[PDB]
Amino acid sequence: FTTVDNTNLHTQLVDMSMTYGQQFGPTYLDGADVTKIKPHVNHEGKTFFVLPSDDTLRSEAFEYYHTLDESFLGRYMSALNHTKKWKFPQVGGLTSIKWADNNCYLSSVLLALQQLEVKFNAPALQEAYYRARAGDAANFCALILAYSNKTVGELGDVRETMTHLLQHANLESAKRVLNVVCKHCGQKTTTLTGVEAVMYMGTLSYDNLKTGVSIPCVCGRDATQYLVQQESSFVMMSAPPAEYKLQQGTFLCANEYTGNYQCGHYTHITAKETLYRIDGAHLTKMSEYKGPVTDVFYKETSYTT
Ligand SMILES: C[C@H](c1cccc2ccccc12)N1CCC(C(=O)NCc2ccc(F)cc2)CC1
Ligand SMILES: [Zn+2]
Repeated sequence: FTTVDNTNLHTQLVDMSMTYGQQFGPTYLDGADVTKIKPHVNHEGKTFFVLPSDDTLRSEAFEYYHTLDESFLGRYMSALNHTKKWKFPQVGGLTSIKWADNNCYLSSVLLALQQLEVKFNAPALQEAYYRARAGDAANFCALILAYSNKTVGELGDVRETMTHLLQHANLESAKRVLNVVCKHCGQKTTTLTGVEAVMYMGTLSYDNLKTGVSIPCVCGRDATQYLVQQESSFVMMSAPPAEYKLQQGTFLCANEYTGNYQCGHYTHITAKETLYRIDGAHLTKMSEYKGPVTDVFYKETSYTT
């Protein structure tokens, strides 16, 4: 029994002589890489993981994971070896992660997804996510790491991570139209789809984007950008961390980042009855917040001006 998706098993008969690596190529088993080891006296009838050695495992790996990256399953396994050892407490109603291995940023990603009307197209993601929502999150965390080419123990950036993951999200009907202006110039309409329809870097305030947001121009004096139309279930506003005040009823959730670029700490802020700050296993409550915020999520259905 080999498998690359844990859904389709492929019965195989083993030889005393060689190691799995010999007969199967790169191999695994319950995380325990068993590539260069031989058959047992007990656990035959075992399901093994394997590299798409052949046209059919390749095809099943792709349909499940929606990736052609030959290194993916290996990196995924390695991460799973650590994440399956993580704790995943329910905090303010949501699955979150006990701090370990600089998993901060994954903790914020996971808490924020649980609040967005979002679906994944890769079956591995859809499934792993459903289980994470029920508090079984190791696979899902290890998939996040693998899909964004990070390893356990690195600190990571939440915005970059969402970038990789939302590429695998159902954005197929998301649309964003922005008007651009230059009062020593004319007026340019732009339409954005996929990830950039929901993800904006340059201000934390969705209103600001509605009423116009500025930056140094390309002809003499500054140019403006404003939102003429939005279609999606949410939007994510990001900016380098800056002192910013979050009020109840104004936003859905947010991330704070304290530190510098190289090293620092994320916590997650969500507004229910009141504002909550989730710091892995830890929860605190507050009526209002002013701190270094870097991502703010807003709820949406259809906006037009
Ligand atoms: C939110 C924050 C951020 C985003 C954009 C601009 C920023 C400017 C200053 C400080 C943080 C900024 N992020 C910056 C990168 C952080 C990170 O992954 N650090 C690990 C690392 C370690 C060594 C490096 F040389 C560079 C990065 C994770 C979060
Ligand atoms: Zn101009």
